[PDB]
Amino acid sequence: MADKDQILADMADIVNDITGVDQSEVTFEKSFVDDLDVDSLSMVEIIYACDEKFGVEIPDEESKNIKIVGDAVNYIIEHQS
Repeated sequence: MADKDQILADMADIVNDITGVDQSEVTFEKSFVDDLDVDSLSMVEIIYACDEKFGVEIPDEESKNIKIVGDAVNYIIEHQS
């Protein structure tokens, strides 16, 4: 049971696992791309980890929407429970 805050703890891991961005560095206000250095591959890999780790399949529509933690994480918690 991971809440949106937990999505950042869990995402902190994935993020630190793919981009290596810090658990501390994954706040609710960091742009994935600009602040969490998330390139298309970073988000693609994250989307993969997210789809498996959280059961959250981010379609191209979501992946492009997911540019900041607020969108990414809110989406992850959207399907998380």
